Amino acid sequence: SVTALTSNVSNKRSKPDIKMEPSAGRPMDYQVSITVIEARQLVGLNMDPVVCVEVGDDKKYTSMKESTNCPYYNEYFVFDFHVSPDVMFDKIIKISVIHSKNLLRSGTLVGSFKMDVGTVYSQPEHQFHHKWAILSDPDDISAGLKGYVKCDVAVVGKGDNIKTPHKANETDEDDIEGNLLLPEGVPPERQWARFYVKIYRAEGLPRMNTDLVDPYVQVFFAGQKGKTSVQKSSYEPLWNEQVVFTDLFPPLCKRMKVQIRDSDKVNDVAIGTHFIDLRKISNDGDKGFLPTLGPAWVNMYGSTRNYTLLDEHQDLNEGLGEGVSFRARLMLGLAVEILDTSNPELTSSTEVQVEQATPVSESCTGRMEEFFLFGAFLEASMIDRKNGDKPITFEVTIGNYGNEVDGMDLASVSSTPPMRPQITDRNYFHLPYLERKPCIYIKSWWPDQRRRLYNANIMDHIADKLEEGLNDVQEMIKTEKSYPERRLRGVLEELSCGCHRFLSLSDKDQGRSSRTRLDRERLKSCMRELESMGQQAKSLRAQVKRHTVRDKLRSCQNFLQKLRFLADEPQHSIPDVFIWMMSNNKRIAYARVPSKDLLFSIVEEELGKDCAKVKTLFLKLPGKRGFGSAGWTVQAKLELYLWLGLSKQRKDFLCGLPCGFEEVKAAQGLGLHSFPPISLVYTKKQAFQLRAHMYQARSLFAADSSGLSDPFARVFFINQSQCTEVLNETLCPTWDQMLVFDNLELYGEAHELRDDPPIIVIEIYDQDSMGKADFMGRTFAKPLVKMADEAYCPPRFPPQLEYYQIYRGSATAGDLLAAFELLQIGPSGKADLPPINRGPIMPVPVGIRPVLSKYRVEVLFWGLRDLKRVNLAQVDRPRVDIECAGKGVQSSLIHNYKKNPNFNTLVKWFEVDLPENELLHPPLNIRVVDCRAFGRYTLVGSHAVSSLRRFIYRPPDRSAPNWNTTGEVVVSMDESMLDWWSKYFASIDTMKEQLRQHETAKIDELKVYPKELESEFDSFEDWLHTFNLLRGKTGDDEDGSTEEERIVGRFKGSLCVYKVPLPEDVSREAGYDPTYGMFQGIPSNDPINVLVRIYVVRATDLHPADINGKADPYIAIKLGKTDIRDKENYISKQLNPVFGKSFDIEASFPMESMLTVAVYDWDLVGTDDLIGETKIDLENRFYSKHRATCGIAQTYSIHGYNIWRDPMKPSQILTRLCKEGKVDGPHFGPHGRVRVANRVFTGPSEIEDENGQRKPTDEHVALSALRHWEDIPRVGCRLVPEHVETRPLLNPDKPGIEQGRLELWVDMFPMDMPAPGTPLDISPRKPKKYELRVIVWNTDEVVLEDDDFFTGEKSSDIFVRGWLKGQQEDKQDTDVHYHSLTGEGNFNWRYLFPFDYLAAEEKIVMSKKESMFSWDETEYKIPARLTLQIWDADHFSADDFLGAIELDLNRFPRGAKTAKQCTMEMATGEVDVPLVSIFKQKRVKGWWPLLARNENDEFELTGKVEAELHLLTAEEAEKNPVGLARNEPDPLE
Ligand SMILES: CCCCCC(=O)OC[C@H](COP(=O)(O)OC[C@H](N)C(=O)O)OC(=O)CCCCC
Ligand SMILES: CCCCCC(=O)OC[C@H](COP(=O)(O)OC[C@H](N)C(=O)O)OC(=O)CCCCC
Ligand SMILES: [Ca+2]
Ligand SMILES: [Ca+2]
Ligand SMILES: [Ca+2]
Ligand SMILES: [Ca+2]
Ligand SMILES: [Ca+2]
Ligand SMILES: [Ca+2]
Ligand SMILES: [Ca+2]
Ligand SMILES: [Ca+2]
Ligand SMILES: [Ca+2]
Repeated sequence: SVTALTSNVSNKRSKPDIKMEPSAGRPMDYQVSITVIEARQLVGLNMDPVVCVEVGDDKKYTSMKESTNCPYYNEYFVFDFHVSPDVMFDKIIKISVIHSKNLLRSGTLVGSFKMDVGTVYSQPEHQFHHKWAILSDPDDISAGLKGYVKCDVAVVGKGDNIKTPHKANETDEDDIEGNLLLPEGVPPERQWARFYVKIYRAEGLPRMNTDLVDPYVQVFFAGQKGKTSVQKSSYEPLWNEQVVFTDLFPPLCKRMKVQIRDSDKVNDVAIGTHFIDLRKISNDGDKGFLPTLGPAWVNMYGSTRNYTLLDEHQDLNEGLGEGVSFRARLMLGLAVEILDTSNPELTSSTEVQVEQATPVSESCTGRMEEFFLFGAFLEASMIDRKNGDKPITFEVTIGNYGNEVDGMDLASVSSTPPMRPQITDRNYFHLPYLERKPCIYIKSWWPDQRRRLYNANIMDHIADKLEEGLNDVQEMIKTEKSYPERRLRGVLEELSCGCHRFLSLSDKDQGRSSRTRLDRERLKSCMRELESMGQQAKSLRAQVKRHTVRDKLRSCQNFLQKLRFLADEPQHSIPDVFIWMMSNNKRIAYARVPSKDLLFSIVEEELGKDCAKVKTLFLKLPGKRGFGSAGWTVQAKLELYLWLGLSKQRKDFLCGLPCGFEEVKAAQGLGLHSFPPISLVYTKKQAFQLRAHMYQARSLFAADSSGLSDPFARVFFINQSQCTEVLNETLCPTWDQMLVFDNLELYGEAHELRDDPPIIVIEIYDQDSMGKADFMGRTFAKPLVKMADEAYCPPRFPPQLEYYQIYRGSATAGDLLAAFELLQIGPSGKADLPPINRGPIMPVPVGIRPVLSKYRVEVLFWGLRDLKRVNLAQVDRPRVDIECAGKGVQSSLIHNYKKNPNFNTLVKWFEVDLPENELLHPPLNIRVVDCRAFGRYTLVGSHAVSSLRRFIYRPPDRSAPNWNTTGEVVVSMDESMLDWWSKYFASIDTMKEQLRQHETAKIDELKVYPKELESEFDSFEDWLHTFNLLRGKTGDDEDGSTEEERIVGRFKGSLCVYKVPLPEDVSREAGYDPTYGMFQGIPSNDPINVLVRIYVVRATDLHPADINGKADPYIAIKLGKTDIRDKENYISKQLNPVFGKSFDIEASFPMESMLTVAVYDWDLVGTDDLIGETKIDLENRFYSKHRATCGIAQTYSIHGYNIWRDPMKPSQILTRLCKEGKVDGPHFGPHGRVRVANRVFTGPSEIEDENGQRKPTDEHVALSALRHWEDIPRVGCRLVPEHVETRPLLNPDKPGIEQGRLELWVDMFPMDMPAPGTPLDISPRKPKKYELRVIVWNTDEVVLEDDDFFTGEKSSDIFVRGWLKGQQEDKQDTDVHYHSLTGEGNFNWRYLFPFDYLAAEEKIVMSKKESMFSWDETEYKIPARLTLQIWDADHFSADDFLGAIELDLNRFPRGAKTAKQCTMEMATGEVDVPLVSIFKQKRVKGWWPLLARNENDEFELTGKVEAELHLLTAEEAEKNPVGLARNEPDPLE
């Protein structure tokens, strides 16, 4: 485990990853789900808290809780967005607590918590679970903690899969400080800090008014904003003004948007936008540093600088996409000063100040040095013909230098001379440069910050080597080359060598005084991080082995993304080089090359990856026009030589070009050797011949309404194009055509031509009837070059066919099995070339085409399910035509699809020559057609089995010890208040424990699956497979209808592919009979009635479908003809419903087998909205060898909560499984044992019924045999247990985002068997009725609120206010103890609080209307908390709140014996007071403190109350009745 390969093994370098659609600016469906659970320790006096949840500009509110500092909400909010990831992660999640909000007055804020979406998305599962948001006053740095809000915050994108923890009972003493809502590394106490965004000056602004500009800089940070003054009429404005924000440190909103804007009274418009990432300019920990930046320049990009009345690329000026032109450069700085909040010498205001910053000079950013940029357009081809045949120039700009139309000694030549295009084909032009390549040269002046670009070049060189190595490892894993773990160890060796090389290279020029603080701190951080990366790579090299390569590759992806993170320099020096295509002086398409990629250095690692090299550029349409249908066509394709560096370093600026050219220079440059040329005239040229072996394609795009295409491939090389033949009605053509590009001319002897060949562009096109063609995708290739002196010999020659990944923009559009070679025509002519062996169409020659071996494909035709309407007519006589590689077989004609969609001949077969390499196997096509009369066959649908590797038969490994089947192996094994919810909650807790164990017994259990049941049992495809038939054109990833709409049916069956010379012992061990073949043990195809019983347990995190933020869910189940819609049993205003339902549907299997369980929002007016649905496909479950009909329980009992559901007893199931599998057994001897095959099981021999007396039985040991059925030697299989699966709910209207989790399970019982009993009572628990009697005896030391108007003595009119469920449903007041001069009150007043209680959830259940106008009663679950308050009664004003205590009825402090022993420490955060539950001790008498918050925001003792809590049931309360207050029965004094 030491040896390694340090060279590329596969041909991944010949398969470029060029894409025309970047991820920048692409909108994507996002969803932020925030579940406000509760709040604690809120700061206020008699507050009615409402939690306001804002994400971005959208805001939602919880319900109002009356008079509590520890409220409980359990309310679910969903915020939906369709924005780009950079916009979405910059949105500010603000969880606030307000009070006194009504229809006209905004609420008074208690505290707020700020964090952005990107901090939530950087979590391990893109979420926080059960974490407490630290509330702080956002308008006061001297204010303390304002409370905590326990909440879940989750962010999901389109296609994200999140393991959400299940909603168990929350009956635990949760820790607030150990579970805060902070990312890891952020301290629990966050100081206040000031963010000085110093803005000095700007340069090179474009035209904005018509013609001047009046710029200012607006800075956005963490939801705050502030702007500088307006510098009127200035292209080079000077502010010297700092925008000072005041915010918590470290900030959880980690990006800052600096944006130059133009002042205008008509419309305020953005000029340019740069985002300062605070991650890249700071580090955390003891070795970290505060966020610092500058004083250094920053380059902003956006739309084109020409003025228009309206700008369709205005979003580029807002930073919402990739900038297509240089807008301005802004000299910028940032400093963070941590404030001392305990010092009253500074103001405590948090408002954004705009002050005068200290001015710094232009020399602080570095001395200006002359930079020389040179370009040479060697090739221009693949120009879009929709631009017209007008003359085409290429204008190169860098900053404003070279922009002679919109921007603002040697004279710079920035544009090529105009050249009229010539036709390549019907879609593309090319410019005929030939021997005369046009050239550009631009003089520019930038500050000398080349050290930053050199360090970024070294880091990106290490990242490029690592990325090429990981792509090599991934590719030769995919193509199954030998020893992938040897290459990855060499990749880690190269990574550690590069990381060690960076430490020796980046220490140069540290003595320069022009370095900023960010330069020094980031150099130290990069040195430390790359040293740790090198040591981690050397440690990970020892862990790379044969079986662990595929996850150390994922670990190396973390090193790759960390290198890409560290390589981005935040202080820009030189703006990016833009290359624009122009015709009729109109900007058409652009490319953007970073200037660090073109920068020249003596050191090889500091050299840019594109400096002194011919770079293949693909110009794209600016802004949104580069995506979608407009960006499909190649706008242009350039082979552009580029060099950038100092003008003192331009001695070797022509060294990377191909040799053999004469420099033709300008008229002022005659006689000067150092003058750059305006053109190159090549005299040397090399003849070449390209062979494009277009053999095959697969999985291609469907561009016709039948779901197929007519593909042909057009191959582009230099300025030439050739086409393959059109193959009709296929998505996997076998073109088998070699395209010979004869007498190609490569101008000049290109350096390293064998290592960097010119790129080949291949475009697939669907031929249509009227001569037009639909774009089907594009792949790229690099030919494997033969020189004239080379021999056409192995191992390099002839080239092997490889799969090239085709892209329809960003989506994958199949693979192209092809090989490309570029053979040089030598001095002897074409006789040195290999010989070339359908008319003029040439086949792929022998040695490149795959060697074929004979196979047999046996097809099981099981049935056809859910065939939709073809055209408008119903399918009635379907037939399945299956074709692979030109051969095939056709199924028996289904003479009537309605009565039985089954095939008379179960298995057919055909023989077909397939390649010896199983990776080169062509896909097999299933094609269902409706056989009408007179030969009028119409296409119903088509499925493409892309890989036959799943269906390839190989003989089983009978040398495994499981098959040995010899030698005996012995395997051994109130209270009546339990229900199904007991075992369900036990299984939920157990599943939580196994999830904790995988990350790092008195109650019998089932198996709770966090996913579907299909996810744990290989989708029940052990013998029967599903093939979704498709029709219609494929939809795009944006504005498409996706694959699920195109499904027009399902074909049921299997495939079995093997080499047709089978050995006779292989065929006999497979049991080949002539009636079926390889498909043995196939069950009966006859129709059978099946009782389907769907138990719906609950749903969690349902998407809101009403205007109040909630929904009214009910269960609608569709199965065959049966369409149950349970609208009468909807649960009102609940997003986490507990259904507890069971539905019985008698379905005719295997026809009515597609089960759809859906959740619908009931609406009083209009149609009921769909929340989500899931498809279960019960046919695969019913016919599986896993026995997914009825789940098998852990232990057997015939009564109670653990009752055996199945009408077949475990002995009958064991007998059936032994009979079907031909296993000798079951052999019951005595009742405590059974022998099945070579294994003997033992267990208990007696069962107990409801009376509890014993009875001998065999069912325990039979169930023990069924639980260990996987260990059976011959036909052993893991049986499906009794389970609750969690199926996600999907909406076609909002695709890709799961918006519900429906927990259920399905039981199936054949009706020819004995019927099952009644369904299980999984209905939710009825709450036990109780009554809490709180006798308020006295009060002591209550504060005196009133003051005497005439004599000044203090007094208080004390009365006690108590409630259990709420102020509007359980409020009871004692009579007023008037005129208390010492705080003593005498009440002897009894409260009565009847309430319904769930013991497991510890929640009071109450049914009440949400409002006065609400249609129905809503079930609410609140914590059982008794609130006792003291008040002062006023005759001519409102009563005054004095103090309160909130006693949680499970965790309240024990009351003191006297009033003197009562202190504040009973109710505050001290742990020294023991806790007492009223549900256990049943009577508590004592004294309790009453607390109120003063204006210093601490708690104070405002009184004490003597109380006697006494909990009974309703049955105990009825047999011992008492009256309210002091009334009979049991009167009080
Ligand atoms: C005039 C008062 C307007 C008040 C605001 C408004 O538009 O209310 C729509 C209401 C409620 O409809 P939903 O709950 O489905 O809307 C919620 C939505 N599905 C969502 O999830 O966003 O519908 C009607 O009034 C009847 C319409 C059809 C009548 C045939
Ligand atoms: C058909 C005759 C009129 C029937 C009017 C009626 O009852 O409308 C229903 C709603 C209240 O009922 P729900 O919110 O439960 O809606 C039910 C369920 N959650 C749903 O989604 O629809 O009425 C208002 O909002 C009126 C507020 C007026 C304030 C002044
Ligand atoms: Ca203006
Ligand atoms: Ca078409
Ligand atoms: Ca077509
Ligand atoms: Ca609705
Ligand atoms: Ca509704
Ligand atoms: Ca509706
Ligand atoms: Ca008063
Ligand atoms: Ca009073
Ligand atoms: Ca008052």
